[PDB]
Amino acid sequence: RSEYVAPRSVWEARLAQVWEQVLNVPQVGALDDFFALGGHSLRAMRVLSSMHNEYQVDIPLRILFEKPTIQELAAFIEETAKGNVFSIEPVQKQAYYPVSSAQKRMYILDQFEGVGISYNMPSTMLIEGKLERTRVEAAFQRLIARHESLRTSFAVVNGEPVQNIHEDVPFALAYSEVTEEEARELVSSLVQPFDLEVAPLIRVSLLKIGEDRYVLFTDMHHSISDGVSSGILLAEWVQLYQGDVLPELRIQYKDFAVWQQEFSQSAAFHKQEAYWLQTFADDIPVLNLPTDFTRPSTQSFAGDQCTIGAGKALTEGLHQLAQATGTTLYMVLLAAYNVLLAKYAGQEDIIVGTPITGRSHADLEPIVGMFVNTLAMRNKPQREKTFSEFLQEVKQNALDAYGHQDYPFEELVEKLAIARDLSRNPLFDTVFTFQNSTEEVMTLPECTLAPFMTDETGQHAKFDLTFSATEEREEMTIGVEYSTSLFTRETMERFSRHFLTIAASIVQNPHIRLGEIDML
Ligand code: NA
Repeated sequence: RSEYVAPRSVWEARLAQVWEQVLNVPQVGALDDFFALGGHSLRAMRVLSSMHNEYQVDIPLRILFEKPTIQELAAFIEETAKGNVFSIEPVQKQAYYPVSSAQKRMYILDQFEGVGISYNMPSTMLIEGKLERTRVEAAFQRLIARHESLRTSFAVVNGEPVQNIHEDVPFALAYSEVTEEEARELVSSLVQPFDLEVAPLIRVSLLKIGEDRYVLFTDMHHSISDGVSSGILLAEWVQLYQGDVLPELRIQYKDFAVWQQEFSQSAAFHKQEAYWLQTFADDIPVLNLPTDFTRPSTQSFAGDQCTIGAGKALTEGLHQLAQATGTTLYMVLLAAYNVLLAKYAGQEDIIVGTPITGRSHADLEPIVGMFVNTLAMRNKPQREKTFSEFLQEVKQNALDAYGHQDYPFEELVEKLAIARDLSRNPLFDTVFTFQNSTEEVMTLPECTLAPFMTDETGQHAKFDLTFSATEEREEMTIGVEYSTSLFTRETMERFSRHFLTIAASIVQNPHIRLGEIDML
């Protein structure tokens, strides 16, 4: 046995799963060698067959011999377009391009459902320093030229929303001089709907609030961006303002969108789908959290947030527990979150929404566009299970989920029919996320950048609650954004403390049985 390294990519996960089945060996990791694990020619051919059947990827036998470890063979698949239906390559020029599944839903909701400013992505930044307004504008103009998503409009062609990519588009920086307090009210009123027929779907206001003090207001439509894209846009704006040259983009959003449409007709897509249909084939559980107030008959989006630090000692213990069990910190926390919900809800079958970046290939990482996907993660925190074995179930289901991530959540919801309810969300009523901090000031040559308004969107709650773990450098912090119509601050602060008690207990003794975990 090689040292265990847990799968780090979608292809490492997919391959490892296949090797485990074919070889009948558990816990195959990135450094494991097929032939060291006991495979020979017969079972190598079975691995090739299995990857063809499950993923429509044709791996020559010669390559398995040449690249006998999970990490090498995964790298080969990532770098190979031939006989790989998952490969995203530059597409032939066309008058219009299909929208992605996520774009299609946003378009339809925006146009037929009347979704106001719900798909806006506003941000504000306090800039203290010299700052040249014309250079601000010029950097955005370059960004718009660079990123096709910022030159994309939408039209309906043959009954489908489609992407209309524009050569060049008009853009001007909106400049104003206001009081700081006036800026605070403006920043809210400046959030306004976008006409989806008109590129660019980004707008910028620069507000001079003093001498060397500015607020930069930026907004864009979620159909052409996401959280990761906003980070890219910010970083590249700062670089472009300094006059830096940015690296060329091999692949664009329309390439991904065309691929997704082609992929939808493949045997591989049917297998991606089949996993999810099987997973939710039986009785789909509805989370029964105790609420302080009666659940409204229509969904309420009013939200609030609370945050608490886990402490250095516990954060370190959780890291070591992940290390010790062959899991990620993400998995340990998700596992702990499932037991938290199980105890509050008095249930042993629970679905938690887990957002993923959707950027499962190197080429997708630098693209500005809508990639974020959600996986409905189902687990069964039964009282008799040890946390250790439950955590392994969470790991296994996570890896399986990541291996079948190329099925749009939009398709799953429609394909499963409905057990819907307007007072709650499809498949899951809570979301779990885990992040690694991010800088309060990244700075410019003559300026300093920082937040202006209280940041993020914690006042709006799409789900009953969203549980967020953030590794802040000196500790992991636990954030809960919750529906004001359902929970008091007191209840949610206690909910958070109970998570930390569960976390402490499982670090103390990972083999404790779920029912024996004294949460209080
Ligand atoms: Na697996």
